Amino acid sequence: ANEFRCLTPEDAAGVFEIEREAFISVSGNCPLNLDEVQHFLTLCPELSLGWFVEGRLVAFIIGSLWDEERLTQESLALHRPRGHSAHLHALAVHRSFRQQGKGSVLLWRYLHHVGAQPAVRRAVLMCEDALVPFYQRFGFHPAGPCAIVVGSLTFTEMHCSLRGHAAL
Repeated sequence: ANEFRCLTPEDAAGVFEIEREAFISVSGNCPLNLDEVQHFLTLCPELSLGWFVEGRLVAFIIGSLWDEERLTQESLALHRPRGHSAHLHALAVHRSFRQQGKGSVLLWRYLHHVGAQPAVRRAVLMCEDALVPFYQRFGFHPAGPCAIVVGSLTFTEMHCSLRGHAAL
């Protein structure tokens, strides 16, 4: 099979009860799902999207809504219901399906999925300088400052308008 649907607490639980799965095309910044994201599948499963092959979860993205122009340390673990931005918290490519383009395919679909919601006017995320060029492939642009620090690392804040005048 091959399905793309939102995640459930069950799914999350299924991910935690096994070994370990890859981060999006980056070493060092290995996958951190350590509950900082699990609660999102309770507060807002609509902002998650998993890729299932014959039922098996091969990749997923977990997000939440942000209601401010810029990201803050607290935003990274918050969900503001009446918010207009899809804050990406984790992009994972499971069972090592690395280098198969699955990360981009999922992301392309995720932005389209969340962009379909009338209130979600844009996607927002934090990322290591190394991954900046990557996120730019999907419409993201470096917003600027945003002094968020996961660990000790200084991340670049990325924004992606989901609303655009289609002409070509």
